[PDB]
Amino acid sequence: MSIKANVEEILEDIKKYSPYPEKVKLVAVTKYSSVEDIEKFLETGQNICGENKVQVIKDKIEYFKEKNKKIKWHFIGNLQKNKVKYIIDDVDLIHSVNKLSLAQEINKKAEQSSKIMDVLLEINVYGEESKQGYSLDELKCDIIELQNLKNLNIIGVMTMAPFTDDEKILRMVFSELRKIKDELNKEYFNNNLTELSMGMSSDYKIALQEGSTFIRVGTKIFK
Repeated sequence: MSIKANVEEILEDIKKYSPYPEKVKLVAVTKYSSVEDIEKFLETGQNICGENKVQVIKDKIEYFKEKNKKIKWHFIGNLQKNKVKYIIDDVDLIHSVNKLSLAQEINKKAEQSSKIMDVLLEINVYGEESKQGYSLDELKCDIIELQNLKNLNIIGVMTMAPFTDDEKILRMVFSELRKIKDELNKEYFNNNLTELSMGMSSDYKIALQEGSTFIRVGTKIFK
């Protein structure tokens, strides 16, 4: 296998399936990859790397600083409020803002570092009892408090569909998140929401067709 060839194939899929290929970013999911394999990914010409554990990304960030390698770090896992301090200075995008108290902690830490953190709002579109994302009603209730957090830059929304082969269910999930973004863009964000983070290795071609701008692909790149 060839990491370069795998990345190349995904970029071809982006051109083939996205309604707007120029907006789509590949997020390499590096949560199970050694720093040697990540370095191999960087050598493809891509450098967006997504991790889901705070301790793991913390140590990888320090490693690639010392190796003087340029990486756009995305945090795509569950973020505990008291762990925000460990990533606030080095992560470029937090995908998983699922509640107001977390957004408020991110805002407070960003302000202390004199920066604005880009975030996505995580929305539980399919209604799974392993709930972490927003319901739509909860988000609507939070919206103005959220928009007043001046050291957050809310640029989009995120979901994770359950694993399934049913293409109809996947399209329903992905299209529902797109509809939510479009609605939020009319009613509250004045079109400032530009991103849709959805889709992983087994379903990203569907997610691309439904308008995904961040596909979080692990196995298809590295395995």
